Amino acid sequence: EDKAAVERSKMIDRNLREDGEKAAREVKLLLLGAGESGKSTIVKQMKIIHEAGYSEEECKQYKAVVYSNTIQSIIAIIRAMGRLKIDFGDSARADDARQLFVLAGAAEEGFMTAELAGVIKRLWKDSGVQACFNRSREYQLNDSAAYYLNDLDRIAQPNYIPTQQDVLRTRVKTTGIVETHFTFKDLHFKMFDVDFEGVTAIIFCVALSDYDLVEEMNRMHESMKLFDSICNNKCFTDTSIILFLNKKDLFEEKIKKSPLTICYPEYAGSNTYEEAAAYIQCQFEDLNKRKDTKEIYTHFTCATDTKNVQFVFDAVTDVIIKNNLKDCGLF
Ligand SMILES: Nc1nc2c(ncn2[C@@H]2O[C@H](COP(=O)(O)OP(=O)(O)O)[C@@H](O)[C@H]2O)c(=O)[nH]1
Ligand SMILES: [Cl-]
Ligand SMILES: [Cl-]
Ligand SMILES: [Cl-]
Repeated sequence: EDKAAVERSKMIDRNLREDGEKAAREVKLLLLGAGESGKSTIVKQMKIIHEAGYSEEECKQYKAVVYSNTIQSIIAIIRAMGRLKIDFGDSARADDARQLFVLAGAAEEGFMTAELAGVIKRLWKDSGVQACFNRSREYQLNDSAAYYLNDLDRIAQPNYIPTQQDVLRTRVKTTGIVETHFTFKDLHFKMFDVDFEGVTAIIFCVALSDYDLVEEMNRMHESMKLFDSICNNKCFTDTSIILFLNKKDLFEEKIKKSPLTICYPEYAGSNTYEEAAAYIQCQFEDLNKRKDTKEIYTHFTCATDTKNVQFVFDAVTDVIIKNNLKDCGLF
């Protein structure tokens, strides 16, 4: 954005400070959205992209988290089979299912051995297990279940070291409000992941692939309600409201087989990625009560995709530079 460079070059407030050219222009960014919408993943991406990121030794720290998530995923599927009354493809997998629970049951924390890897591999290749997997909207299953289970052989190797993508795919139970700092285009970002005064911008995350998920309340509806409060809150009048319609990769896969009408019974468009995503975007943007005063800046994201997040965050920063710089202090 040549317009961004020009816009920021119009500022003169550094001149009022003795060492103004060395001062830090600060941007305060609130990262919001329902649980599992992708907030932590965006935080990790900011570290990877703008701060070098996740070194091998750092990645190693996530090994047992990867194991934990993998064990949780397969157990979720196996348990759901009993509830949905889905039989194993090969009755022999029943012994493996039992063994899964024996091994997870006796251990202290996530782990992986050859024996466990074999049990999980055989379960995951079984046709009943796959049929239950494909009905995951009917229970609660980690988004990254397939990612880890399909790569089990690599993850189970004795000298396994998690990759960045392995780390980005983890589900980690975070609580409270976490602040991270990073500098990009010479802006000093202060990012708060809320699981606020002077907020320059809000990035609001939505899991697109929640549309067909729940117990007796639709997860997308809840995200809408939450965006509604936020977008029209008086405190955020001058705040740039950025909307990340996230998990577009998972959404693209689901929409082929699971109709949007599950979420919006009135939807009468085609069940294609293009029409259904557009419709969701319109549903969210329509919650904006001040359409003549405030614009929503919407992006379709895959938060685990570093190149996608770098591209999007670049566009978001140019919007901030063009609209909000005058409200950003020097420190
Ligand atoms: N496939 C896919 N997985 C994602 C995406 N965004 C987040 N995830 C995964 O979804 C899970 C929940 O994301 P997380 O960042 O922890 O959500 P948070 O509760 O808002 O902090 C994690 O396992 C992430 O790796 C996405 O765009 N695509
Ligand atoms: Cl069973
Ligand atoms: Cl072993
Ligand atoms: Cl991209």
